[PDB]
Amino acid sequence: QQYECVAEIGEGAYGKVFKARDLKNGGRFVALKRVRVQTGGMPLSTIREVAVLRHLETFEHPNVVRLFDVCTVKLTLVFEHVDQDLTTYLDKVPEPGVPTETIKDMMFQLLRGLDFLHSHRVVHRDLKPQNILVTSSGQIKLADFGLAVTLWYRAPEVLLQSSYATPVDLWSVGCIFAEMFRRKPLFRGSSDVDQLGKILDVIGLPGEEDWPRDVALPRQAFHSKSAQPIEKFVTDIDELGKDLLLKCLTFNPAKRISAYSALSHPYFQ
Ligand SMILES: CCN1CC2(C1)CN(c1ccc(Nc3ncc(F)c(-c4cnn5c4[C@H](C)CCCC5)n3)nc1)C2
Repeated sequence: QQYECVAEIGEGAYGKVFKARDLKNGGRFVALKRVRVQTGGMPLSTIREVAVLRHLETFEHPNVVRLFDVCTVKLTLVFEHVDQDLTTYLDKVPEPGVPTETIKDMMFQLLRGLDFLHSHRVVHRDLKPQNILVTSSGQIKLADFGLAVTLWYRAPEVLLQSSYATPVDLWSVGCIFAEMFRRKPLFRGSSDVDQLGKILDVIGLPGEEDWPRDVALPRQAFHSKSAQPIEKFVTDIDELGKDLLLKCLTFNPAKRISAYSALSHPYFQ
């Protein structure tokens, strides 16, 4: 065999990720993701999703994890190995937290890799610090995308089950943006209705025209009254970071800022 697994990195709905030894490339560390596929025979939606992943590899974007090899048997993906994710970085950073300019750089690399995905019509749909990898040199690399439970980073339209477009990932970016300063999740709910309730306690109840129609939860189901200043939960944030954070934490996904427009925000000057 060409690879040799040495440890398990994690398992879940994505599959099972292993830390492996690239026996034919000098023994470098790699990440093997095995995923079973119900053959009949392989589903066309899975074959098409792999072609998009190899096409996205041709660009070799620095803010997405590298795809080295693809093997078949039921489906093994060989990615470059990153030593830690975002949670491990936030847990190990000394006091009083992440440097202010380090947050700006990591948020910029996050938006670059996300804009690269949205430019090719790819929605991450599950952006969270657990799948945001931090290179030993400090680079941000996105992982676990393109292949089809914490609700703390779900967009309001996902909790309401209405729309699932690219603004879904920008809401998660806002939740991660606040967690940069807080080093603890901003909206930490225990259910679908609980997560949406703690969201509306901060950003306030949106207008009746902003609430999606033909959803189970109506606007009257929540009495969250008014909004609160964001600097109460996210201390040490500046004016430019506050304006960018609020444009990501917009209820209406149509009024939410895009990853492309977020790259040109005055916060990155
Ligand atoms: C406290 C103990 N916990 C175990 C853990 C902290 C070690 N900490 C971690 C994460 C990623 C990697 N390294 C890596 N390198 C390349 C990759 F491509 C991937 C990858 C690809 N897909 N996914 C992953 C990860 C398992 C993240 C979850 C989404 C699924 N991971 N090492 C360590 C998770």
